[PDB]
Amino acid sequence: MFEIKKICCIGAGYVGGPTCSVIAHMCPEIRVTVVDVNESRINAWNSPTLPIYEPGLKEVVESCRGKNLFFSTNIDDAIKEADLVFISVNTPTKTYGMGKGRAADLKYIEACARRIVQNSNGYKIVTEKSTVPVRAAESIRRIFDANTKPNLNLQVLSNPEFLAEGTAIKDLKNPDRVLIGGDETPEGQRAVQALCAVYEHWVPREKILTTNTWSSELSKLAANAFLAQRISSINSISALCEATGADVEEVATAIGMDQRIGNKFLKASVGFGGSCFQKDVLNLVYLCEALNLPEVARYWQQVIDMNDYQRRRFASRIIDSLFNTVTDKKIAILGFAFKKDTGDTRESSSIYISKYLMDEGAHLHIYDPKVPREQIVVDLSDQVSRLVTISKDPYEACDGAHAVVICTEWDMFKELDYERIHKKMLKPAFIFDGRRVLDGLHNELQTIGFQIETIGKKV
Amino acid sequence: MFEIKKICCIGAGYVGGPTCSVIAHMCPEIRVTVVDVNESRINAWNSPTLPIYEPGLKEVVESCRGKNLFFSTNIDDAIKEADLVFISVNTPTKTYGMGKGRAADLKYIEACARRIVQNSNGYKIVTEKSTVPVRAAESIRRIFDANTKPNLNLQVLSNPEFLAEGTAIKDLKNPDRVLIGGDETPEGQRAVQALCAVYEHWVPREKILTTNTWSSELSKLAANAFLAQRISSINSISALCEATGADVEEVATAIGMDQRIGNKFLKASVGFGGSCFQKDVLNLVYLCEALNLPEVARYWQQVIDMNDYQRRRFASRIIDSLFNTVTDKKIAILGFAFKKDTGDTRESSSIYISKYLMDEGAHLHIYDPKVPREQIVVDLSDQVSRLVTISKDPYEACDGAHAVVICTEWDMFKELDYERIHKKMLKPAFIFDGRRVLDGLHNELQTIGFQIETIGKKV
Amino acid sequence: IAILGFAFKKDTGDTRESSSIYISKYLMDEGAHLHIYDPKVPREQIVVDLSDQVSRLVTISKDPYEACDGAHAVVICTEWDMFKELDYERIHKKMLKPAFIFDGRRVLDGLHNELQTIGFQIETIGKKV
Ligand SMILES: NC(=O)C1=CN([C@@H]2O[C@H](COP(=O)(O)OP(=O)(O)OC[C@H]3O[C@@H](n4cnc5c(N)ncnc54)[C@H](O)[C@@H]3O)[C@@H](O)[C@H]2O)C=CC1
Ligand SMILES: NC(=O)C1=CN([C@@H]2O[C@H](COP(=O)(O)OP(=O)(O)OC[C@H]3O[C@@H](n4cnc5c(N)ncnc54)[C@H](O)[C@@H]3O)[C@@H](O)[C@H]2O)C=CC1
Ligand SMILES: O=c1ccn([C@@H]2O[C@H](COP(=O)(O)OP(=O)(O)O[C@H]3OC[C@@H](O)[C@H](O)[C@H]3O)[C@@H](O)[C@H]2O)c(=O)[nH]1
Ligand SMILES: O=c1ccn([C@@H]2O[C@H](COP(=O)(O)OP(=O)(O)O[C@H]3OC[C@@H](O)[C@H](O)[C@H]3O)[C@@H](O)[C@H]2O)c(=O)[nH]1
Repeated sequence: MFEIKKICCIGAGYVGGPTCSVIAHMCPEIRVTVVDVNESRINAWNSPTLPIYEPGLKEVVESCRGKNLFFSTNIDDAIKEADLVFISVNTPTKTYGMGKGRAADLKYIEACARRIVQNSNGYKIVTEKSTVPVRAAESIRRIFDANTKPNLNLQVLSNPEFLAEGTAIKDLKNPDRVLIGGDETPEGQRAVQALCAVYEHWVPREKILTTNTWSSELSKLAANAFLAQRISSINSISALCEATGADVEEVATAIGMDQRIGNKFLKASVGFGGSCFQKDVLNLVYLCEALNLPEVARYWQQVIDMNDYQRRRFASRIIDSLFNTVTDKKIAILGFAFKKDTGDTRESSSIYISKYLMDEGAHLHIYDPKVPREQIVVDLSDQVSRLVTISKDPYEACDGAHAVVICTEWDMFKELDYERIHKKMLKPAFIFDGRRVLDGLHNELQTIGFQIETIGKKV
Repeated sequence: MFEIKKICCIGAGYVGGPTCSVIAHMCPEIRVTVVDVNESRINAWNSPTLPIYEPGLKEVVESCRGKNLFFSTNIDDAIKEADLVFISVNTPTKTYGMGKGRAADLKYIEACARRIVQNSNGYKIVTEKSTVPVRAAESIRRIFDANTKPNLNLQVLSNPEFLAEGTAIKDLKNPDRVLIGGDETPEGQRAVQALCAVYEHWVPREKILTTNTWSSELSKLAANAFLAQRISSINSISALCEATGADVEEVATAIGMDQRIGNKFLKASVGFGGSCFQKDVLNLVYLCEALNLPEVARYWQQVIDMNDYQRRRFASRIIDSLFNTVTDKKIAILGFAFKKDTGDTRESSSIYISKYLMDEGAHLHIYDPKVPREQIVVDLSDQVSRLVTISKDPYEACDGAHAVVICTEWDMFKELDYERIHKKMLKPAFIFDGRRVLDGLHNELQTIGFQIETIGKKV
Repeated sequence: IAILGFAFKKDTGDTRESSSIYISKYLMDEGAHLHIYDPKVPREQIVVDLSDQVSRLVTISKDPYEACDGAHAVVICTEWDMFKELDYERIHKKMLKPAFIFDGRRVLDGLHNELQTIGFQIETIGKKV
């Protein structure tokens, strides 16, 4: 019966932007307009310097911008003439009220739903696409159900996004699965079927899963948690390794070869970050508490607690090696993004390690090859003026530093000329490898004269 | 240049038996003698009725018993003339003292190590092969180090077993990996190398991992924990599903298609059993406490707690549907083994569900197509005489039963003639599917007139 | 396991609150077969002090050498001067290996190398580990 010719996506961020760019590149006969309230963000999408760093994104966007892909601040007209409307906005964590610091704030999703009613007539498909959807489908539906025009027929779908930042293009093109939730009604099926059509342009039919909206959202919450759990589990083992002279990377390989366990996501680290994982577990915990499932609640909470412990442990290892005093000591922080190949800092372990060292009065010199320097400044908030310097390049940061702390797995960090760094560092020269990037360069670094300490090997 | 011609394995159980049988079948030029103190177990190994049920085991044993595979009670002479000695004995959980209910008792491992010293001269390789090795290598080594003859040279290796009961043959032949731990010394490497040689007869060289003994044992502890954790995680989700009208199997598929998560071991169930998992986690927890890592300890403990909760919940679901009273009510228990395709009941969720129902005064009629009936009796201990009947076949068990409770995923349970059962059950007729075996037969069973309740779903 | 010394200090027969009672009970909860020697504590007192579980695990030794015969470890709880004197080569020959001495009183200070030469694994309060 129905074919999607015009698509509108509200929210031009790390989800909405790339996911739409790819849709446009795969569906040249579809008009894709991505809208936002943030003007300078949209402007940047239209510039040759994109607002987010993501490998292969400049290439995908340029290939079809001004053709079938558009970025505009004109939300109203895009919703008005669109067949499908994506909601890909952020649901920040509530800072006050019940759920403070824990439950997600649906205020922006709601604002979108309202603004869609006000600007729509006829048939439209409204699809919620977030990285961690929390009761989102249901809250849109209740706004639509109450603000009913005649001849207005709005279908609500859930379509969670599985992309991982830094590899968004690769992931969007060859996704592991696509998950679409819709109502179990005649009208619901037709809307689901229509969205599959979009995806079927480049995704195999048996890689597309269709279900009801709630089962869809729950799947994503759980999926995210399982992922987060693996990192926390291996990090836990990393503490055990340091305590008993084993090596987590080795133990990891051995764990990983069980085809029932899989060998991905066992890379122990200073702790997981990003806007997905921590927020997702917290919401799952909160949900369980509200449903009167305290046993489940406290089970998943452990993922967060382990992660917190992982960070705090690594921090006090640095503070220890410096004889529990770092007042007016130059420390280099290499890497601020929550992972490699992005500029995103949301929830980066870097932020936390940094703050711990700041509470010790360390003079921090921070370098990251892609994170905007204003962003580093915002993230560490006064006390910032006295202690923080954003370095132009890594060598400035390490010049006269007592210690070098690696927090993000940027490939460029294996490359640095380490003899040069050692010459101009204060002795004893410490490298703290929170990412396991300097594995294999181990002897060399000791030969040069480094005292070299890494996560999950030899406390 | 060393070559292993004679092998002796102390312990002829679910580990030692099958793992040696397969060694003999793959290495026809090696003499493999499996010894035990239990006489009627050895006798049964030599009979046409083997002491343990395991698919394909009869075929493997018969093909090379008397030719190169021997089962004998004569421990002393087997040790005396062997090049390699396996220790594959049980380490039961301490019932008293520090570690009560938690830490493993190394008493039998020690008895073996002593008995080996007393019966050995020259060069021998001693290899510890257990399903969950706890400080086993180290304890053997301290006995050998102190009881030193001249010309006696005993090498200690760790070689954890990854097989899963019910698929031991398939697993032993195509293992995911083989893990060997030996000392990082000239003498150590030679012994490790010698053991690889045995395995290289049928296992690709790049599927064999070599390391130090401790790193090896820790790997197995961790690996086992990760496995157990998946089951508990999905089980936790199953409670969430039941509370919100989603379906865990569906959710599971969606989680499972993430190639980073893998799709194995997401089969929600009434709770994991067997002699590996619970015992492994407890020892890991205990080890962490002792190493002053409480944060890690309490992280892994959650796996056990969730599992306990999973069982308790399912139990009181049955008691609930029967209006909180089961005094003098006939309930059929289908399945008693901890999993399908074995006779083993060690830690079977069936034991626990059964006891919960016994404390309610239920008359239980238990059927399992492979569990010896004496074993069921031992496992439920007096109160047994008054309440328990071991049924000859499933239909006896369901005759006049208020409810049928499925605890083990035996394939034969989908086959049963369910109209027949429903005719002779008291109404309302309840089926409780703790294994998800009756998925797909859902309407049929409702048509027939069953009230059908299953894990991860709601009525 | 051999327990040498049961009196709460040397040169008395008094056991009231002796650390020996406590060490012994901890080792009993582990199911150790205890052979207890004290040159001045009435045998009956030892029996009262460890209270059934006593019958199965406790033996009051006539002299120290009986106690250490076939023992895995020797535990010294009371600073009786006579304990420095014992013929330790004799004890080690008839102990199960590895032979442990646990010096809870610091009486074997100075005899340290000798005991290691003989082949003991020797651990004491306040040293090493
Ligand atoms: N914002 C936060 O602090 C957090 C958000 N999350 C979640 O994780 C996922 C990440 O999504 P991103 O694309 O990375 O977020 P984002 O913040 O990078 O991009 C969202 C864009 O939506 C725009 N927007 C918000 N409300 C709007 C409205 N009412 N009308 C028009 N535009 C609007 C914002 O201005 C922003 O440019 C989200 O889908 C959300 O589920 C999780 C934790 C924290
Ligand atoms: N038995 C229990 O209750 C528990 C055992 N475990 C663990 O499960 C793992 C799997 O091993 P299985 O083959 O399933 O156990 P098993 O008990 O089925 O086989 C071990 C065999 O070793 C024999 N044996 C024991 N001590 C011996 C000795 N000192 N000398 C000679 N023979 C001796 C026993 O007679 C027994 O038949 C074990 O390696 C152990 O780590 C964990 C928790 C509980
Ligand atoms: O093995 C690992 C993997 C990841 N991490 C760290 O944990 C964080 C997780 O980042 P991811 O690589 O999972 O990617 P993202 O956080 O950008 O996206 C993640 O949530 C959004 C979902 O769409 C993706 O399915 C999920 O992977 C990063 O800091 C990463 O470096 C580890 O410390 N160890
Ligand atoms: O999805 C699952 C998988 C497994 N399980 C349960 O977990 C228990 C053990 O299952 P397994 O397949 O692991 O059988 P085992 O316990 O004998 O083997 C396990 O322990 C020993 C190790 O060598 C093996 O690698 C490990 O699989 C059973 O109760 C099984 O039903 C689930 O409940 N759900």
